Amino acid sequence: MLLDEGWLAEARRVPSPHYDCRPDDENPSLLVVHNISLPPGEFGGPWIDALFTGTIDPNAHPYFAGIAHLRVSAHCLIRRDGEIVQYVPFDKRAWHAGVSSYQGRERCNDFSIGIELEGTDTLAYTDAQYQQLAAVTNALITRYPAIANNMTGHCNIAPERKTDPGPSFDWARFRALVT
Ligand SMILES: C[C@H](N)C(=O)N[C@H](CCC(=O)N[C@@H](CCC[C@@H](N)C(=O)O)C(=O)O)C(=O)O
Ligand SMILES: CC(=O)N[C@H]1[C@@H]2OC[C@@H](O2)[C@@H](O)[C@@H]1O[C@@H](C)C(=O)O
Ligand SMILES: [Zn+2]
Repeated sequence: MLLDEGWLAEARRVPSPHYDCRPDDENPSLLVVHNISLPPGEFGGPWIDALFTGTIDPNAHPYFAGIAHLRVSAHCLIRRDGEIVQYVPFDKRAWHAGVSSYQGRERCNDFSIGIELEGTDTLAYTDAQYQQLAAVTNALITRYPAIANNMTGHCNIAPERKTDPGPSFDWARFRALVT
């Protein structure tokens, strides 16, 4: 698949107010794999889109009140059925990493692209998600060659704060699909 001005040519575009500029409009060089599910352990809601666009109803589930105060986003979500949703163009800074460090460099939001897999640390991701994650990643690598050398989990850049994408994320299968 192709990239069009920072947007996946093939994705549902859900443009989020939750983004700003990368410092000096630097090119991203790191892919951070995440997972997300809202409410925890459940799939298919509107809640992920709502969280990443700042419109979530704090009252729709006991879990939501707590994260309503957050200001977060990711570049893309890949749903259980493989559907790709993009909230932030890749050249812009999404708010997905939080306090983090990679190879000595902090504030990974600055130089990373965040892709969220709908799922949990302990449940297998779907065949569609691996296929689609790979297609997106291959596209990103074409545009930003350094990503080929720099793919990581949120848990690796924020250890003992974050666990996503967890043991369930099969790095071997994923890497085999990439470039
Ligand atoms: C969606 C993502 N996976 C997420 O929820 N994780 C959050 C990611 C949170 C995150 O990036 N905050 C940013 C800033 C948040 C908003 C701020 N720029 C603004 O203008 O309002 C940071 O620390 O620079 C986590 O790890 O704490
Ligand atoms: C424990 C945690 O920090 N919060 C979960 C929760 O679910 C939605 C929102 O709040 C998201 O920030 C999140 O994280 C994970 C798994 C992630 O960063 O991918
Ligand atoms: Zn994460």
